[PDB]
Amino acid sequence: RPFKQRKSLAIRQEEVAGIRAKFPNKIPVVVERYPRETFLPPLDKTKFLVPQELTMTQFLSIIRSRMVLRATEAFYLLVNNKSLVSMSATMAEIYRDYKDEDGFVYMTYASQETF
Repeated sequence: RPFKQRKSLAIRQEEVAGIRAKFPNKIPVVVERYPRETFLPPLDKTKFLVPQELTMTQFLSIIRSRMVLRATEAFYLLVNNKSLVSMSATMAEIYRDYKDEDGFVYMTYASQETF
């Protein structure tokens, strides 16, 4: 039920190819709730097409705005569910350094997580 389970690699790469053509100024991000989260609500969508200049800090607020319940609680946003990245980085910086082989960049949100 993670996105990478629901769609094959070739299907995901084809989706990014169309996104890159139609939305060339945007960064394609897949944001998913950490599968073990008990507090924060799910979002009402998975794919965000965000400006290149938007910061991680700003993006947090966009993700919060898409939660099905308006929870104000802090949460972490983990790139590949494993990299805590600079919160002043832009979405183009994060895409350049952390995009998946499929062409999306993946982030998981959690209110707590142990590695």
